[PDB]
Amino acid sequence: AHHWGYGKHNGPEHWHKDFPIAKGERQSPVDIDTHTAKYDPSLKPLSVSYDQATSLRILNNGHTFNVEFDDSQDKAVLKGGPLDGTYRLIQFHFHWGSHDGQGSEHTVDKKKYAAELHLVHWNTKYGDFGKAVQQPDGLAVLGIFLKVGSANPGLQKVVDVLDSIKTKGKSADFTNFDPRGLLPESLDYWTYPGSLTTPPLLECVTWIVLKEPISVSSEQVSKFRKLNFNGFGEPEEPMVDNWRPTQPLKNRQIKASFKHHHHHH
Ligand SMILES: [Zn+2]
Repeated sequence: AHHWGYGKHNGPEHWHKDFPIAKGERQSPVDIDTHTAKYDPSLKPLSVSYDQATSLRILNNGHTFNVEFDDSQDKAVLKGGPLDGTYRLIQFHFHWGSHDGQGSEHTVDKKKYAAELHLVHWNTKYGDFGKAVQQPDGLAVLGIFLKVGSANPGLQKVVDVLDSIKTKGKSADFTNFDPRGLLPESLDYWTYPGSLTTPPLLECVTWIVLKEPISVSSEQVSKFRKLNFNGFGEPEEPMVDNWRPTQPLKNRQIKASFKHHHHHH
């Protein structure tokens, strides 16, 4: 069984014992130092085509909630940017804090956001997600920060169903959710090679982290915190602070698709 979680006894500092790649050379998340994450003019615009996305289900898996998609065809796909080929959307999930001052996995010049959205996509050349996660170019994860402010209409359908999946293992039908409602205006981004941010921590991810956050109301993020890590019939453990701290960049380069205000050129 899995021991790992986010507590003091089983959290990120313990993960390397079962998953020694936790101390690897390409671990995520990372701090994005915007001065050293240089503009790369060879980076193409991202193509996020979600108009035909087909959501299926929403699930509390004991460490986040996932919205799952039908990935049997090239409907919802990510391409362009740093990517070679076509990556199919399989699910999205969030990381959030116990309070509005923390929650994101990536940081920008050490700044944390209240939450972070991960849209997970796999490379169609590999046939399915399980095959893709075994390869360095297998996954592309689009990371989007959530900044507390005005309520986000694009998030409300998700928040409204969370009361039906309060405990680990619970799921609910969740059709016709349009993930276009979770995208900011700008598709400017940073990109680097990294890992899954939960066990098994495989170094199979091209990370694409958007510059522009999307909004979330304080009330909306509070509803994330009403979920529980525990299963039905166990003492309640609120699902909060389900984020891994930032990991050493080591020899990697973060590239920017745009000129940041910290770049003279
Ligand atoms: Zn994640």
